[PDB]
Amino acid sequence: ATFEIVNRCSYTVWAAASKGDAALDAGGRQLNSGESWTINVEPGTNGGKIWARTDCYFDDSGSGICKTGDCGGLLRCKRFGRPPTTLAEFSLNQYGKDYIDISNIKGFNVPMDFSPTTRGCRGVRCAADIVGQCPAKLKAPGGGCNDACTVFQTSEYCCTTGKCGPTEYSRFFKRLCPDAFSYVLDKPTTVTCPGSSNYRVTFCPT
Ligand SMILES: [K+]
Ligand SMILES: [K+]
Ligand SMILES: [K+]
Ligand SMILES: [K+]
Repeated sequence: ATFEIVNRCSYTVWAAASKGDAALDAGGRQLNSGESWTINVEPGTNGGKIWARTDCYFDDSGSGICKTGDCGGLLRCKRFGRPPTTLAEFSLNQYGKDYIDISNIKGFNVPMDFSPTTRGCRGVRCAADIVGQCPAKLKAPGGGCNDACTVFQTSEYCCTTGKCGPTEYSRFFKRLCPDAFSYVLDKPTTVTCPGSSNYRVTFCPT
């Protein structure tokens, strides 16, 4: 499966792609404003994520830091990113279909559209100004809008028991972005696509 990753932001981002225990494709690349990067993701990939990182510095070797979504200081992510991170999430070729969503469960850093480039399902989008409207207690000094689990580390925000309800904080995310997961047990906003669909992730789509 191909994913075209497109940075429409006025600022540089460092795209990242991982399934948590490994890179997808090269795992990360710089995208200047306007640039497109196409990756190939193995069929059957389960629990993959794509995200943007902001304000990154890398050396020679591909090692450094980012202020949002840093993945163990690698340019080329092999692991998931440090919140806050708006997340494009996908599982491919799961009993005949693909499943995509956007999640704010790990907070929000960059607005995003995640859409098929092939037939037979809708895209999803979270492109509201969550960072600008972020509740004060969730603002990350580093940049972005943290989720409540990240900030407060409670069973209720993190849904540790698998028992949790929506919260004042999750409802903020949901209000701004109805079509993205706002907490672990949110009413799913997952879209079913044909197996082996292809996709475009667009940062700052509007
Ligand atoms: K169709
Ligand atoms: K869309
Ligand atoms: K709400
Ligand atoms: K779910």
